[PDB]
Amino acid sequence: SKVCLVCGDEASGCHYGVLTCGSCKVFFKRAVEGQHNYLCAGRNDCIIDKIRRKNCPACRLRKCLQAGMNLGAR
Amino acid sequence: SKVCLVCGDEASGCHYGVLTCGSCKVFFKRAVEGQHNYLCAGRNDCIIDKIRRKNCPACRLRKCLQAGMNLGA
DNA sequence: CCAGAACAGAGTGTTCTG
DNA sequence: TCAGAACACTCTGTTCTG
Ligand SMILES: [Zn+2]
Ligand SMILES: [Zn+2]
Ligand SMILES: [Zn+2]
Ligand SMILES: [Zn+2]
Repeated sequence: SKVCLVCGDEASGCHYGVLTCGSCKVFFKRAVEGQHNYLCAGRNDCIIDKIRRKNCPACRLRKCLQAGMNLGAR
Repeated sequence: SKVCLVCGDEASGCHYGVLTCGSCKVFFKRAVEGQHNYLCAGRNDCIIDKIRRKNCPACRLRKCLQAGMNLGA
């Protein structure tokens, strides 16, 4: 059974280039195209799992990017 | 004017014993009375300010309590 | 002035569709 | 196969009332 490379939850398939859960899929699209105040309250090392993924959108987006998510050819 | 001792925002008065903004007032009553599953994603030192106070309710609650907030006062 | 109620929003996560 | 739309919810924050 397949696991999200970002938050560890159960993954539906490959989204924006990366094996991810549905919530990480849509969070990534929204973060890149949106305007948000995202600032880590930590050390930019926050644990991102299902229970805590809402805690630090800044670390979550970082994980999306470092995993290689992208919206396609520029 | 005066600053919230929890998140640093603009303080609306003395709530539950501590100089506090309005958001932190109701966050605290909800946190102490209800049931949540707050879990720190960090090292339990998270920065609590207006920009980030939503990030870590657990660190926020610890900070409210360390400041001396209580539903009795 | 302050506590609690009432009211409203941000951000999130799911179901549905082709 | 995966991307997008759009509703429903959770926690949150502000205005209102006593
Ligand atoms: Zn995920
Ligand atoms: Zn973080
Ligand atoms: Zn505050
Ligand atoms: Zn924390």
